[PDB]
Amino acid sequence: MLEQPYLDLAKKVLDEGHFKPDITHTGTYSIFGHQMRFDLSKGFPLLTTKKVPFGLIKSELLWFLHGDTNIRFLLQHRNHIWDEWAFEKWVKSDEYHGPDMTDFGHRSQKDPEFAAVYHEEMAKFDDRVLHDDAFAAKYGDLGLVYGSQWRAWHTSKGDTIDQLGDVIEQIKTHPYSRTLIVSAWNPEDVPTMALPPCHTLYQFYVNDGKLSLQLYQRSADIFLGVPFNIASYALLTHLVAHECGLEVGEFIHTFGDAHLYVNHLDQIKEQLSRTPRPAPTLQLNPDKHDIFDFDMKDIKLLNYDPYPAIKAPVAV
Amino acid sequence: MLEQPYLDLAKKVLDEGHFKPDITHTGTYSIFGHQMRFDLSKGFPLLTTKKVPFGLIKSELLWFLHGDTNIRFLLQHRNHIWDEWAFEKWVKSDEYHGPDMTDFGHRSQKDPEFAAVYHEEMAKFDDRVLHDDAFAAKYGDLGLVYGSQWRAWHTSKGDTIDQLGDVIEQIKTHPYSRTLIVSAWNPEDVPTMALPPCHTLYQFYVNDGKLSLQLYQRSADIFLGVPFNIASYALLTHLVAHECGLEVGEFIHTFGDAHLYVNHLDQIKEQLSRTPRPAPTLQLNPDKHDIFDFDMKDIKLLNYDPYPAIKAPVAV
Ligand SMILES: O=c1ccn([C@H]2C[C@H](O)[C@@H](COP(=O)(O)O)O2)c(=O)[nH]1
Ligand SMILES: O=c1ccn([C@H]2C[C@H](O)[C@@H](COP(=O)(O)O)O2)c(=O)[nH]1
Ligand SMILES: [K+]
Ligand SMILES: [K+]
Repeated sequence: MLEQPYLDLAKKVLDEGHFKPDITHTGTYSIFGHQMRFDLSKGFPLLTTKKVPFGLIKSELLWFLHGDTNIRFLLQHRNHIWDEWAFEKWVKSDEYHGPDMTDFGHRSQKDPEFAAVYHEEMAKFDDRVLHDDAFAAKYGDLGLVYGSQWRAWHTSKGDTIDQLGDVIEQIKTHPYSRTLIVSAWNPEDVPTMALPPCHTLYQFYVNDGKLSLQLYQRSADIFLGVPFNIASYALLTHLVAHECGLEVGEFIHTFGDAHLYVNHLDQIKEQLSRTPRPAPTLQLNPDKHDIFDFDMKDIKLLNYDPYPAIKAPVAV
Repeated sequence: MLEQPYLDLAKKVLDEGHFKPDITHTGTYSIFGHQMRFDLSKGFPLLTTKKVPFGLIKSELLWFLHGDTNIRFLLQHRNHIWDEWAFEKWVKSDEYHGPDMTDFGHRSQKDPEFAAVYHEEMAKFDDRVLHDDAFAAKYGDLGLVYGSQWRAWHTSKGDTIDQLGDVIEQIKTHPYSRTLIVSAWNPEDVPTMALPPCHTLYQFYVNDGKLSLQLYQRSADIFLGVPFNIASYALLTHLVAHECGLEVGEFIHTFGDAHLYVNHLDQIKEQLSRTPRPAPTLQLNPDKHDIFDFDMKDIKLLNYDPYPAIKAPVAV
């Protein structure tokens, strides 16, 4: 089965990952240096042993594609993946007139009462971003995110580089180029960033008219993050291949530090007892080919019949 | 004694059940409309007048709980309860290259030679499911079983409903809800199903911090099926109450057509001559509370000292 590589990764970490403590000491078992590969000709690698909200990866990807870095687009599609990073700034500012909200993501978990005040301040925030263009342009704009790194890489000459756009062009004119790389790691920004890019860089490759992609991920949460990550870049490979008129190749996922948070031990073990089902099939709108102008309705997934969703504590 | 209700049921059917013929005419004595109730505060209702393999009900329940519908999990725990339903499809297919196997469950009993060929084809099948992920995903998946009905009820909108999960949530937030019901009867599937759900539906109820459960069973084999059925739902009541932090209430078993196969007449009479012993006590792992991630070791039974096991012909 297609998802086997991910299940194998889980096993290896379980019985070979060594205990390493991270910033918050949730605790992790980890390995360093790993590579899985998925053949997109067999099916889309969306985990079947656990339901994964594809809508969330579809809108988040489009968000990056448009070179957007403003939360508003996400909220318009009910995608609250990036909220806390934006909300963080709204709290740590001059106009914020409310409860402390300091260490919210942590205090909430350790307090069923704070989880409510925080839940509301967040709700109000999301609303203001959704209707106050000025508030949106100020607290909704994340600035340095994948959308701007991929498509608005700032140069020392005050200009902007559309890395993705250019590479898709180089794919069409120079298919056998060994320099078809998009990077999200900028040394001058990384040391100030709240969250330096996890998905450091990716390289495209063409052969026999098939397009493959390799992704180097410097850090990965195996239980929570990876299932989203696999689908995201498997989707990109399909889209970029749609625009370039190529047939799908392989998705190679390379890992630096792949870890399993000690608090997700039983959820993963449970998932492992599950037997994979046949993979779903993706279907991209044939009439539209400018992937930059793609919409939610343009990407269609089929025959995805997963197991129940597993609930786990987002380590922090 | 706790199990008395079951013994009373046996008596009533013996001297009041009327002869009704079923599909295969094994023959049955039956009544329609019956209700027994067990107070789980007195002990776990596992029959003592006849040894019942608790391991089988424990793994079969967990199987449902995980929303699993693939035989493989069962075999991994030596549970061959669901085999024949899966094996049936393996035989009635295109890849099957072996003996007829038609009407196997019947021909076997009427032929000590077929019971051997069938016994082997079955053995090979169980092995392939245990090691061939592709074979497992194809012939091991039962599809419409309690695991998927309870936790993956398919909607007309191509989505899935986690009935159990949602109800456990409603129990925690709305304890006095009169709509805490999980149903396994879907009118659009029932007419095609090989075996429409026996355990039609069950309702939870909270009062005085105690959780009770009522189970409506449309059909029940009194000698063979019922002892397994009582324990199964008495176990569920304990688990769901463990997650919800409630104390145990009662298990109410409601029957539609409760029958005794004419071929089990002497085995039940024999069992009736037996005097019940004190009921065993259940003990759930205190550290783990997410019943969906429970394991065989998490559920412990104590002081179960039954009489010898009674052997009877599984009517077919
Ligand atoms: O889509 C994502 C985003 C993040 N991470 C995880 C990796 C780490 O668990 C944490 C980031 O920690 P640092 O590497 O920044 O220290 O988030 C993923 O696996 N997938
Ligand atoms: O755990 C179970 C499963 C099935 N049955 C019995 C009820 C009937 O004897 C037979 C099903 O017959 P129908 O109701 O489908 O016709 O299996 C039980 O009592 N307990
Ligand atoms: K770089
Ligand atoms: K129903």
